[PDB]
Amino acid sequence: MKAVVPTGKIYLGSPFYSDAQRERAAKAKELLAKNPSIAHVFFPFDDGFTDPDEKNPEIGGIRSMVWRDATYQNDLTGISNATCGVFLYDMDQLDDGSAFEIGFMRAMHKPVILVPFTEHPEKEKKMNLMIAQGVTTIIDGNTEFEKLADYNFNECPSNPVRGYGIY
Amino acid sequence: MKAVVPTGKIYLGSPFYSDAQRERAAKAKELLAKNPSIAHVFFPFDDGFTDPDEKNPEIGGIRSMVWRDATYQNDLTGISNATCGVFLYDMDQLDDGSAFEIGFMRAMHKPVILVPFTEHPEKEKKMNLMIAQGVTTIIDGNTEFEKLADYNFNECPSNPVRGYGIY
Amino acid sequence: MKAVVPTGKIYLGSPFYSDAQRERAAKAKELLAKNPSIAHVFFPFDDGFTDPDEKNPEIGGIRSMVWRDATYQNDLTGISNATCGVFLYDMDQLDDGSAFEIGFMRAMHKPVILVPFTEHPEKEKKMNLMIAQGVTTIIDGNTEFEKLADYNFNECPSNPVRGYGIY
Amino acid sequence: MKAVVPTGKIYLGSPFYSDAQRERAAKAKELLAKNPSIAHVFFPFDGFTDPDEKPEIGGIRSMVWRDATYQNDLTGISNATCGVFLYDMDQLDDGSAFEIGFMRAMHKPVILVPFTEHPEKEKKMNLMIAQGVTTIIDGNTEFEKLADYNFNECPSNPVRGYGIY
Amino acid sequence: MKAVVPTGKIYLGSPFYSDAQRERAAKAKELLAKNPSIAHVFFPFDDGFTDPDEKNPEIGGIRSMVWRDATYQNDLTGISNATCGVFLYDMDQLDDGSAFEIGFMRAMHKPVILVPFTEHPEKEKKMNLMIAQGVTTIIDGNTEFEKLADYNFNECPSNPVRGYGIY
Amino acid sequence: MKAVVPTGKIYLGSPFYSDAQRERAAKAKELLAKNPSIAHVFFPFDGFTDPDEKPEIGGIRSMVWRDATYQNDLTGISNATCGVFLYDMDQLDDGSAFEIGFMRAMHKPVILVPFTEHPEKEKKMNLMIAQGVTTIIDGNTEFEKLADYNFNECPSNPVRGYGIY
Ligand SMILES: Nc1ncnc2c1ncn2[C@H]1C[C@H](O)[C@@H](CO)O1
Ligand SMILES: Nc1ncnc2c1ncn2[C@H]1C[C@H](O)[C@@H](CO)O1
Ligand SMILES: Nc1ncnc2c1ncn2[C@H]1C[C@H](O)[C@@H](CO)O1
Ligand SMILES: Nc1ncnc2c1ncn2[C@H]1C[C@H](O)[C@@H](CO)O1
Ligand SMILES: Nc1ncnc2c1ncn2[C@H]1C[C@H](O)[C@@H](CO)O1
Ligand SMILES: Nc1ncnc2c1ncn2[C@H]1C[C@H](O)[C@@H](CO)O1
Repeated sequence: MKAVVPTGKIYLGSPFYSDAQRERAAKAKELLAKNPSIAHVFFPFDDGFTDPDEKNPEIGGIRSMVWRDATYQNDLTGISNATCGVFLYDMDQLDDGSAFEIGFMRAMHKPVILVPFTEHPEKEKKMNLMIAQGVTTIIDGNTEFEKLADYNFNECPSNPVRGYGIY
Repeated sequence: MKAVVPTGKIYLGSPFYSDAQRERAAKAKELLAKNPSIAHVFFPFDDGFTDPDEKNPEIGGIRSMVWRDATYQNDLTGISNATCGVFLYDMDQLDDGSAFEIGFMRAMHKPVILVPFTEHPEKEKKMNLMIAQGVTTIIDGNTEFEKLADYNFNECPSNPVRGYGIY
Repeated sequence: MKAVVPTGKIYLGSPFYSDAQRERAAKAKELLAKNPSIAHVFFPFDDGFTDPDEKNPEIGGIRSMVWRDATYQNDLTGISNATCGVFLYDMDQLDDGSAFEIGFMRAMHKPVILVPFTEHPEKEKKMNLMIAQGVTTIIDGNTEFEKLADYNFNECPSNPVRGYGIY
Repeated sequence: MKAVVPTGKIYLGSPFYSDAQRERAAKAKELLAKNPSIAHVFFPFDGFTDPDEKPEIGGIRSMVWRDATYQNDLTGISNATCGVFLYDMDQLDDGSAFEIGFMRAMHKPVILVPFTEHPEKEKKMNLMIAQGVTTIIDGNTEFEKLADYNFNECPSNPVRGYGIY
Repeated sequence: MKAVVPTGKIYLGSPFYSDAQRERAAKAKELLAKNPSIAHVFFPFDDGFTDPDEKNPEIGGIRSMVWRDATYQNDLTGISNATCGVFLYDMDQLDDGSAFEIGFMRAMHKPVILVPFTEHPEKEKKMNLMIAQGVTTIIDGNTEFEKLADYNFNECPSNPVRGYGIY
Repeated sequence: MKAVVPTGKIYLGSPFYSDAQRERAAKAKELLAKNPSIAHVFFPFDGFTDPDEKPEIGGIRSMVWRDATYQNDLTGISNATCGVFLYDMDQLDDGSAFEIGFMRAMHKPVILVPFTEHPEKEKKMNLMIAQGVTTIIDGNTEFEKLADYNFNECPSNPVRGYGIY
């Protein structure tokens, strides 16, 4: 039913560093910030943990166990606090980090909104079975990205993946 | 202690095929609506999923796998987002769907408010052990229905089932 | 693939107040006993807890909180130790204890084998959505009871519920 | 990242026996009460009454009271988004430890707020508590950080500087 | 029912370093090794992880994050693999590590066997509510230590804590 | 610590598309088959048949087949005590990653067995995989360790030497 106050706590999962992926993330935030059902949105790449005991932090380099633990935990905490996950899923360059989080969230029985993106719309539509079945709601990033703004995150109505070939 | 904002998110479980069951649900919603500790209430039968590929869907009839998965997931999603469960539990015609849900919620360690209803208030009081022990708070539907309007859903104070024979 | 040793640990859930229910349980045990994939089977009604402080305990009567907690925990313990659930599910007199258990087990992501029994094989086939979608494998009790003797409990191959109307 | 509404739901776990512990809990509540990221705080000692219990604190309690009270706490843990533990380093509270392990098994964040009146002793911590806790806020030197900590996201802060037994 | 092969996988939780505590642990192993229902016993202090990148490992000293992570995980893994936990619980010098594991295991719905030990049998019998309620079976270390040898770990029958004052 | 009977129940997760992947899975099975600590190994590709599916691999599959097959895998994960993932570092398999995250959320141990045919590229790993996995066994240089690894206790071996993106 209608919520008395915003209840949606979003874990915004998404790959980063890549030009198009950052743009998607940025646009996702705007859209979500426009959603009245959202009480909070957590994006893993926003703020980060700084290990004072880490000389020259190499983004993409080895990285200390403390930073790794703290960063990984910040994400698990976001997943823990969240009521649902929204994943800007790159269908051209699959991100195992995001896939990991999708699996983790489904094991917690939390709803997962898949927002698939492809720069090759002409190519065959295929999806790993685990993603196609694990995801509870799909919102095409290429055609329905805007929906993230209207989607009722207080209840996260499901929408099973369909139309994708499965290997 | 006193909450700054309503935090109770209720998964209102209930059978919904008899007139009496739906009337209780209606009444439950009204009472819950008057509780200042509630941020949101989810009732499984309020919306529903529509499978476009499902021709002439009938209730009680063979449903498409897609509709089944979508609908079942909407309930698990409601359970996941909820902080507690409130079950309008029909003691005369046991509902296995509600029982399944109570079990699911308890496995998740979530408090479960049982609200038993019987059209035979004078008959023997017996309850299955799993329900009697599984529920954390009991509010008699026959004589205490109305406290749903005042119960503190921010903390869901416990009230063990007592006075029922166990078989 | 082929297991070096039986690994299937079955939580055999079942009502156990009618003669027909206990006869199915008896039969189920015998069949399960012949399955080489089974390492262990737990039946909730086999042993039992005795509360010394409980004077003249009667079945269906008011039981001590200690007995209730001990007995309920023995079942949750059985569910925890089990790799899968096998429910001799009475379709004529729905058992909420079994339903609660099926829900509990599924919340734990454990496979659940439903073995439906009805004294009216010719009547309508209807099942609650939560049970129909919650169970992972269905083995008709009326006509396929005996495959419990051969089912591979090391892997519990899935067999979705189909052919039942959903209400 | 900025919350539209406070979402932090705190389970304030803590021993409530010595006067010192009672004082810490009192302060914590006051401090948490000023944190704008908190929507609710649950303190287990703010109880259930067994109408059939003819009862002495520390005495034999009825199983009903025991069940109801234990559940009230698990319920608080279930509803909570994170745990804040006024952790007595001098008189170890196994109840609090239990709850910490419980919360972590649920993958929830745990903010450890240790207290020690014996600075003279080597700062040591059980491995399980050291690795289980996700954020540490020294109760003797950083107690006040509870009024500002962002419980909407519970930023991690691994335990360090503590010898592990 | 009777298991076809040993099914009990024990997570043997216990404090260490202390003279009496090591002795208890040593005796526990002997007793358990004599139990036909046990398939495996994991004791956290037996073998350990060696961090090649750890200069002079100080047992009780700071210790690297890698060692801490690996060691902590070895314990969580033992808890994960185990079907039940057996805790040699020191009532004189409370161990929060053990209490942590008890809470962790109960959250996973696994049975927990408490084996309390005290060197001051004359002192008041008291137990924290969380331990007294969380534990599913108590076997007095001081009087029934031997039972660990007969206890059926394939089913872990419960035995609620009683007789202990609760603060 | 010595098991009375093998208790290791392995969920052998892995892509099964390229011939190289098919070869690795084939070897892994053979290797695991010699490990005395293993009681059972589950390989998802060893399938369900939808009698109502009139079916092409890679094509649109019926929802029944999808559900049954996906569940067969979750069932394998549920029954498993640990996961062994023939992790293709060249062509990332999101299915395997999903399963790894799923298993860790269940607190189960995950043995990562990475494979790369491009040693020339900087050994890098997504943080989630690097921190999620509990034990790593290089598939290109330690593949054989699978026949000796003690799956009864799955000893930890944190991921190191991998740049984290
Ligand atoms: N370095 C990192 N800092 C924070 N979060 C990270 C990092 N690497 C992976 N993740 C998680 C969050 C994304 O949803 C997904 C990106 O692959 O997995
Ligand atoms: N057809 C259905 N649509 C939506 N929810 C349903 C359905 N059947 C069962 N349920 C769940 C929700 C109720 O709490 C309870 C009713 O038995 O179990
Ligand atoms: N009195 C009882 N003793 C032991 N187990 C019991 C009891 N009542 C319900 N159960 C559980 C086990 C069955 O699978 C199912 C029977 O309804 O729920
Ligand atoms: N008597 C009690 N009433 C309510 N909660 C209690 C009690 N004893 C222990 N606890 C729980 C809550 C604390 O966080 C911690 C205190 O040891 O464990
Ligand atoms: N240093 C350690 N190595 C291995 N396991 C450890 C360590 N410290 C605590 N534990 C866990 C296991 C015990 O059951 C309990 C002892 O407090 O908590
Ligand atoms: N078509 C399929 N049949 C069975 N299992 C499958 C399928 N696709 C993905 N999986 C799961 C199992 C693998 O570990 C991993 C392969 O990507 O994810």
